[PDB]
Amino acid sequence: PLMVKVLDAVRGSPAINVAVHVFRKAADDTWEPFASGKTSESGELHGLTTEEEFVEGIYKVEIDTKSYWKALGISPFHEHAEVVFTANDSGPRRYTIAALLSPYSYSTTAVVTNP
Amino acid sequence: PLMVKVLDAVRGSPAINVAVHVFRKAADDTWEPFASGKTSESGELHGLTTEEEFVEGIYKVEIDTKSYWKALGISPFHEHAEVVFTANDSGPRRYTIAALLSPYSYSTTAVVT
Amino acid sequence: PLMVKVLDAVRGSPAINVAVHVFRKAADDTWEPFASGKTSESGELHGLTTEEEFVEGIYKVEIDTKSYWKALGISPFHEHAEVVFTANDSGPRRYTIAALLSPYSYSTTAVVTNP
Amino acid sequence: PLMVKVLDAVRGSPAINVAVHVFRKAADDTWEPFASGKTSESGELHGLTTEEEFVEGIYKVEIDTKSYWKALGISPFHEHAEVVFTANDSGPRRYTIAALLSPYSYSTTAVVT
Ligand SMILES: Nc1cc(Cl)cc(Cl)c1
Repeated sequence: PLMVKVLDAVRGSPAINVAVHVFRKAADDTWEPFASGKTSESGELHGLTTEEEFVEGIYKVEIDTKSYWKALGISPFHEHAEVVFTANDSGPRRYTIAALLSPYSYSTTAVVTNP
Repeated sequence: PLMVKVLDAVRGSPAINVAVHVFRKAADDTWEPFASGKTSESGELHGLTTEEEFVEGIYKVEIDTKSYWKALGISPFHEHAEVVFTANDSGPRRYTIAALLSPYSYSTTAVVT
Repeated sequence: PLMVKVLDAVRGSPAINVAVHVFRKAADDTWEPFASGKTSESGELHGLTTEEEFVEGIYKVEIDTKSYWKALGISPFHEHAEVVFTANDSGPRRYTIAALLSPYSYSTTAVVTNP
Repeated sequence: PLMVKVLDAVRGSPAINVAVHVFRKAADDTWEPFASGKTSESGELHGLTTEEEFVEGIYKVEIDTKSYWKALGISPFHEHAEVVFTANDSGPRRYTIAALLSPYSYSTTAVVT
């Protein structure tokens, strides 16, 4: 139900080995760690959760873009790219969170499908 | 030293009356809110800080995109758009944070001079 | 070797049934029709060419974004989204041309892989 | 009535000295070039046309992105970025064509007032 895809707009390639941390907001308001992983050679990260665990809630996906650029010798603008959204408010959906990275810019898009 | 500009990709216009909150990261790793405003008729927000107060640090700019889309009667995906950056790491700079908004996508860019 | 993917940034979905026309620039400078098709239910168009036909050259991918919006009742800004690029200049590559559509904006990205 | 603004997503700056050519579609479906310029130190190009000459029609704005990246020593994907639009269909408007450039990606947006 949740996939993250990261692309590099400088090289026109997948952004490989990008760390991603996902959090869910608890009923106390705090950000509870929910899942993490790193992007594969295709720039994708699958397997973060399951339909049953991925309940309604407010989720945050934090993509460690700074470390990605630093490893390429670049000092980028952003510390990270953070995507915050309410999920499954009108029933279960599949979410693809895509990010397109440049040193001084990022774009993010959600593709939401009803399986 | 800090300006925010917001555009609406649906209407082809400045995004007017968008709330923007700015925070500085505190020593305890919490976000200390210290400036806010809303975008003008040109989609711009000026006057958030001054040269003397805008010292090196990590800053967060939160743009209340959800409220903007709700006011237009359009279903949005994100809660907000957040920009987090280390400022002034090599000297004081002028920063323009530009955001281009769609209901299920946004982009943000920094123009640093 | 050539795939086109189109997404709708208003609904967070694939842009389905989008017409795409591909042209190649001839040695006379004119744009020669090369391939066409329409995006599937996943927003993707595959099967446009083959490794052997997709020689070095300058290609244009024209995505009929206006008709897509018009069918949704919208009068968009752009007539189309046109992506023009030199292909295979340093040997055969696979190209994914992605476009992200809004009524008054579009983004386009190339992912280029070496198989 | 027509301004072009170009930003560089790699450097976090205006894209300076970028060539821009504007064309109007002719009755024979050919593109008739009629204005050009290059972006200023602020990434902007003003003064392309006037209210009287900018009549309804289909216009193309071609931004020479390839030359810009070559001048920076960066390998680019696209030949150029092209924006094609019908102008003034509902009255005269002011158009700002904004482009945000990366070597393998670009976005373009219209701000129409
Ligand atoms: N001014 C501006 C233009 C585009 Cl096309 C994208 C972004 Cl983030 C800003």
